[PDB]
Amino acid sequence: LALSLTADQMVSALLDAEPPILYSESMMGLLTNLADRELVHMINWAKRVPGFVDLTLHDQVHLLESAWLEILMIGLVWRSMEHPGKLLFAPNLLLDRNQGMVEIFDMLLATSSRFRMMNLQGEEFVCLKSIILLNSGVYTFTLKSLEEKDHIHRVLDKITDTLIHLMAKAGLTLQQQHQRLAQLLLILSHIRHMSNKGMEHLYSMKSKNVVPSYDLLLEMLDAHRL
Amino acid sequence: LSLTADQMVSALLDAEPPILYSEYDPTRPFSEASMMGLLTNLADRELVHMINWAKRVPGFVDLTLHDQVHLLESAWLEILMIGLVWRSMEHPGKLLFAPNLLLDRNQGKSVEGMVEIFDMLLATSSRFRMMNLQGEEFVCLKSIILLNSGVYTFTLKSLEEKDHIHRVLDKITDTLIHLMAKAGLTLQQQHQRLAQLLLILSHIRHMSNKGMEHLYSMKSKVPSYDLLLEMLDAHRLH
Ligand SMILES: CNCCOc1ccc([C@@H]2c3ccc(O)cc3CC3(CC3)N2C(=O)c2ccccc2)cc1
Ligand SMILES: CNCCOc1ccc([C@@H]2c3ccc(O)cc3CC3(CC3)N2C(=O)c2ccccc2)cc1
Repeated sequence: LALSLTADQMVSALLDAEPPILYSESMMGLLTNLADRELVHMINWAKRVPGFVDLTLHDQVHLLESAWLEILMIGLVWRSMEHPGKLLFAPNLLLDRNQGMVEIFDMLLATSSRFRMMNLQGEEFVCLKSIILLNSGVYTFTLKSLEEKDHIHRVLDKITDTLIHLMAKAGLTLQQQHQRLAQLLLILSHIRHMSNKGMEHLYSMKSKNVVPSYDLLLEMLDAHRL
Repeated sequence: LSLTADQMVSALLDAEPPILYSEYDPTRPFSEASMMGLLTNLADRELVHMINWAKRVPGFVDLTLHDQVHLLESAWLEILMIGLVWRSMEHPGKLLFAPNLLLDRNQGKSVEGMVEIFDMLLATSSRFRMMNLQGEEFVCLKSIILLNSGVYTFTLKSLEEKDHIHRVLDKITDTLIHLMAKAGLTLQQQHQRLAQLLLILSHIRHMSNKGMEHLYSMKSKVPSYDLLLEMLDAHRLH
């Protein structure tokens, strides 16, 4: 029944689901602590993305495993759009590139500058986040699994429809619509690249719970009791 | 920037590199021990053609040589992989590295970390199959990889280059949409398919980063920036 929402309904649901902005509480201890607290809010947000909770819990966890760092990154880029040259990790934690860290830092700044140049809108941003959640694990998962992937692709199609709808209501021509859609989805591959480097770094720590476990994510999802 | 969509597709089709073979060296028969050497030599020969292909992607040679090399340094493995996936599309469960080098997953299990990447490639091939990806779409996607993968990791000249690259990417988008419009897809089907194709590029980037990790774990003597520049920096004496 999530696949029966109108585009306007999809947008409203996604705007209403947005997580709060957290505050920060060693720069790296601070950033780890912030990320760890944001994760919980991200899960609550994921559960409100239309179509997401129709998946099995097992598949919801896999999608969160694959997507969470990309989702933290795109949130950071969004918060940082109005702060050229700086990254707004939290309202009390604005860092510039002077504060292997600088490479990712510079890439995030470039992404934030690209969003600024494009005049990325909030309604577009929340569609892009939902695409990351559904797309980032869809290629790295039986009859049941195939049905799940099929559902994922149907939801992704509806989000594409919603993005085009937003662009059309903003007065873009059909050409500008498809050009903008393409520009936004190409940025997602850069966001994937940044996440890949950060995940490589986390795994290299060989430290039990630095990468959120399946069990931790599952606990956060707070499964029904029946 | 002046080309029509039809002329863009024709240029990209005309620029396509050939399908290369693995060596037929009777002194070097295929085995698990020789496999990496055969695959490295194949990749090395493909890279030479890839350089000459890139120079034929409309808009690419308008860039500085320095920026051309950066784009190739950032894209070459993705381009090698998407070509592999394309060659494998019609062979479920196999990777067609060359017509005489068709491997299955159990042959992948020879090396550490190789089967994981192998399965990601197979999944991409399966997705191409499900979408019934067309050759004209494939050549558009490969050019997008070339222009997009390095554009976010690059002065007034740099601003002009990035503007140019974004204009060329926009023309390839127009070209992809035109291919689907000519075929008869509805507008809704056109936007849905464009998005489906472009989302696959995130997966290809992911695979490229895993593959880079794997190649570096080989501890052999990856094309360097200096090496790619030597290859792209052609003279005009021919
Ligand atoms: C999950 N438990 C284990 C910790 O994983 C962590 C996850 C994220 C981060 C932060 C963080 C925090 C909040 C945010 O909203 C976004 C980010 C982004 C990020 C990865 C880019 N990061 C950094 O520090 C960073 C690194 C190098 C260059 C610039 C920034 C820290 C640790
Ligand atoms: C570039 N200079 C030095 C060469 O580095 C090389 C570049 C490419 C490869 C092959 C190769 C060859 C041709 C092709 O078209 C594609 C590929 C794909 C690939 C990169 C993923 N590869 C592997 O073996 C591999 C590994 C794990 C899983 C599956 C495949 C070997 C070495």
